[PDB]
Amino acid sequence: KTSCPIKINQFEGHFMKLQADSNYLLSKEYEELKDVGRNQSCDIALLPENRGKNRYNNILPYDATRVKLSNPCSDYINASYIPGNNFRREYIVTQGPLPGTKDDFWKMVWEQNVHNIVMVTQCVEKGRVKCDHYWPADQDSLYYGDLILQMLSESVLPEWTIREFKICGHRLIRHFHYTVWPDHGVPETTQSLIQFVRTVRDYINRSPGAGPTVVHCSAGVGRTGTFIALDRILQQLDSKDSVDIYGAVHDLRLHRVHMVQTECQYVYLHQCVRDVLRAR
Ligand SMILES: CCc1ccc(NS(=O)(=O)O)cc1
Ligand SMILES: [Cl-]
Repeated sequence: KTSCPIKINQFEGHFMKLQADSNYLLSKEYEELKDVGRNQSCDIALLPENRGKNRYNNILPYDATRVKLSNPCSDYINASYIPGNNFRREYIVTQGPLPGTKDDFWKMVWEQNVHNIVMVTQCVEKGRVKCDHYWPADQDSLYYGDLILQMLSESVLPEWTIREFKICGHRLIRHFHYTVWPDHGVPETTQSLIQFVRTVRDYINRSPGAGPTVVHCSAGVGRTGTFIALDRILQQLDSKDSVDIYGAVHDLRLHRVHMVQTECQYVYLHQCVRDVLRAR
């Protein structure tokens, strides 16, 4: 079972059924997803030479779907290709860059022709480090390996910040930083992330020639996976007679471990779809 498409006119009642008896059926469904993709190895990520390149020793890309750097395991980064609604390498998902891997991160961005980066963690959350600050921070410039990055602009809004960089190897990169998503949790409202996703999707659509969209949080699984699932399902709502949350999360899990990492995130995806449909 790899799919559970729900007619739009039936979604409200479907989600109610899932929610009944303290989420009995929802939990059952989410538990199934936890077995998806589990037959796959992560041998490369486990090589001694790569140990320092992983933020979490237990969050590693599958060998089958990892992103390779050009060029020993100088080819290694903790990142995975993820299909979307539209094509098979629609996203690259990655961990929050480390001080010692941010040059690798930018090399990947360059080599993969990335124009858009989505960041859904803060660098520090409740005093715990989640992500290195890996960009130049005030209209200035810094080297990252063989590349130079320069900030062109920064627009701060209450729930996200959008930055534009030039990268020289001069491509323009947009960086979409959602700043109000607690780790292992969900945003305070469906409205907030729905708007953020629609905004990013608008920019993606306006990015002719772009490679994959990079999406990351801290581990590159929970908040990242929820973002991608919501991006996919919102497109389904706009273009199709049905919506397949289970199928989206299934497909994510085939490609990287733990995608959509808590049950409350899975619930939140349903609440988002329910709220969009109520408004429509
Ligand atoms: C314990 C490793 C771990 C840390 C953080 C997360 N959440 S996140 O993927 O949303 O950053 C998931 C897993
Ligand atoms: Cl890799």
